[PDB]
Amino acid sequence: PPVKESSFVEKMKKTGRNIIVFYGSQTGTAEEFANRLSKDAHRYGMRGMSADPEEYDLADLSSLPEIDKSLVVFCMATYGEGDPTDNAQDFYDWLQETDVDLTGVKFAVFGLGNKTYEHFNAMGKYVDQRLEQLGAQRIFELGLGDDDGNLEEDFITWREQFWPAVCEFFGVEATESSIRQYELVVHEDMDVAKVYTGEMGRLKSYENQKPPFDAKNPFLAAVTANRKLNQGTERHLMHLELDISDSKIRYESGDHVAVYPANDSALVNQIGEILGADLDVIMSLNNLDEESNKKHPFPCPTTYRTALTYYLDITNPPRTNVLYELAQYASEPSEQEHLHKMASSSGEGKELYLSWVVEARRHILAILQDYPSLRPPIDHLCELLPRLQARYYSIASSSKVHPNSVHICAVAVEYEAKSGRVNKGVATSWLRAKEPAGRALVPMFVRKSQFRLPFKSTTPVIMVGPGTGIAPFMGFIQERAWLREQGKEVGETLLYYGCRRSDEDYLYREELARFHKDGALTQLNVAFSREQAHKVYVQHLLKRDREHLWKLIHEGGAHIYVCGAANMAKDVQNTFYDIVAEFGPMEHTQAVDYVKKLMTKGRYSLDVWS
Ligand SMILES: Cc1cc2nc3c(=O)[nH]c(=O)nc-3n(C[C@H](O)[C@H](O)[C@H](O)COP(=O)(O)OP(=O)(O)OC[C@H]3O[C@@H](n4cnc5c(N)ncnc54)[C@H](O)[C@@H]3O)c2cc1C
Ligand SMILES: Cc1cc2nc3c(=O)[nH]c(=O)nc-3n(C[C@H](O)[C@H](O)[C@H](O)COP(=O)(O)O)c2cc1C
Ligand SMILES: Nc1ncnc2c1ncn2[C@@H]1O[C@H](CO)[C@@H](O)[C@H]1OP(=O)(O)O
Repeated sequence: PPVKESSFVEKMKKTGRNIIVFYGSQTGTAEEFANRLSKDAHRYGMRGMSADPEEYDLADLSSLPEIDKSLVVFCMATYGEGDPTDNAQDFYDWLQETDVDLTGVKFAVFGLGNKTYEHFNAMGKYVDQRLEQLGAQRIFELGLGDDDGNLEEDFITWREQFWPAVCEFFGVEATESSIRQYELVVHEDMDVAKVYTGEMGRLKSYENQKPPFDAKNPFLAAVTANRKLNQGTERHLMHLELDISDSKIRYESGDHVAVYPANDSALVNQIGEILGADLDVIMSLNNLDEESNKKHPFPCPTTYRTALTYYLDITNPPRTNVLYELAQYASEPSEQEHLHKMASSSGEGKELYLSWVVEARRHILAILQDYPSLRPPIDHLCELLPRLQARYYSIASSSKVHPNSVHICAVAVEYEAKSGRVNKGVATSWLRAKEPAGRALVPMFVRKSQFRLPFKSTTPVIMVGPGTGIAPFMGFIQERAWLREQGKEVGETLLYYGCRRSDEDYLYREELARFHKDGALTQLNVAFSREQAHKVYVQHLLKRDREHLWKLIHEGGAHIYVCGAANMAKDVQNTFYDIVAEFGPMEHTQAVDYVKKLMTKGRYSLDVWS
């Protein structure tokens, strides 16, 4: 519970703003859109601002009508089980319990979601419906951006109709030109001590480690083990062990660990080199809006090298607004036109953006090379690029067995992009290079989750996790094996695992063998998808054991667990539908419902990513 800021409406009256855009973001996307809509206001004769709903008290909404033509927009993303982002929790809870009258309040909502999840854009739908219930009036249709297809285009399309509608309603009109959020200040005699070198929180935070640790103050865990898990060479699957000794950090199997990686130093040098810039200049980007709490786009003062290395996203396909602001720096007319046309909501521009940038997975350097006429000043490129995000990983260990260590199970990302070059995953390439024992350190923190073992050690457990999904279950199994070692009475523990071949990527083959032999694993059912002509998937095994699984489900009150990358989860879900439908019996419909009831009742947990 942080100390809230004073009334945002009052802050709006002072700074002469009529529109405010809050963001429910966790990975930074929502925030990105919020900031974009906020600036937009200016091109329509209005002034706006974006804000973190956590730092404010949304009850002040009822005072928004005090401002003429005032308007409020919410860019909210959803997380696991249609839940709000951590930073939208206060607002969510408030909407639930409040009875405040929002008469005269004009609002609009854009939801960031992903059609593959159960509760698609639940947060958005809820905010949009709740505000109308409290008596506020919708000024524009609810937006349903789908990250499965292309969220960016969903935002453009929505946005392209949003502003005209706002103008129409408030009787305003168009006016643009390039505007910078920050101002460059080159520091010359800057004492080193006052220069950020990659820390996230306070100056020298990574060196002077003082608890508690978290996203703002990550703990640098030393890598004590980094081994290759797969036997073959098709891909690289590694096992890392981070030592959290004296971190006073607690965790449970099923939780996630987040890490702050470093971009590929050569990729960084090249961006600098090709821009003809000196990545070693010490500078600061100071907000030209002396009112905003966001003093800088990222920790300052610091160097461009450090910025591009630890604070900036330099590998993900740039969004239309970035390519739009950059077109101004392409001396070649044709290249300026393409970059400029990227933000179209249809036609050749949209197509070009979709295939040549997105489908092509062209990162910022690639575009600079494939458009040699584009040479933006380094300082402006840093204001435009998004913030490098922490990457999450399901802890592959139990604290009951490994309280001072956090395990990670991951497959290094490296692929051939249609863009012509070989793209490398940021966090994984970085993790792969971490050699134990010059102490390989990894800035990280733990995030609690709702993917947990059952409370009663007797409850049956069904773990479905193909490929790397086997990650959280390695901790589950250790812990369960541990419960049997501690004389506790443990119910059946079944693992439904999958890989291509037992001689290629059969993860933890030995360990898993140990547990089965010692009885920790009641069943070790493994589906090798490529050892025969047809695919043998984990769900094929669930179908095979329908009779038994049903007995554990319907009578043993067993808990179902699904992990993996993200199509797979759906298949597994339908298999459970058909299992229940045949053994109930019952229609497909009452089956889907049965399995759905199990999810709400906490007996079917999901942990799928990307
Ligand atoms: C909750 C949660 C738990 C997770 N748990 C784990 C885990 O336990 N183990 C694990 O291995 N991962 C896990 N992840 C995934 C992890 O967070 C990262 O997404 C993954 O490690 C890749 O990150 P990176 O920085 O290495 O690569 P990035 O730089 O993040 O690149 C990732 C992007 O590469 C692109 N890409 C990948 N392959 C291709 C391709 N061949 N063609 C075109 N584009 C492609 C995709 O857009 C993908 O999003 C989890 C994710 C979440 C959210
Ligand atoms: C762990 C996790 C859980 C998610 N759960 C949901 C969900 O329940 N419903 C949904 O529509 N989208 C879900 N998504 C997708 C996000 O809503 C979507 O990627 C959004 O663009 C993220 O925005 P942000 O970067 O601003 O947080 C999830 C993503 C992750 C990583
Ligand atoms: N739809 C699906 N359902 C269950 N497993 C799947 C799946 N699609 C792929 N897999 C398997 O997930 C495992 C880890 O990536 C691999 O064995 C992969 O098999 P495949 O690669 O031969 O299709």
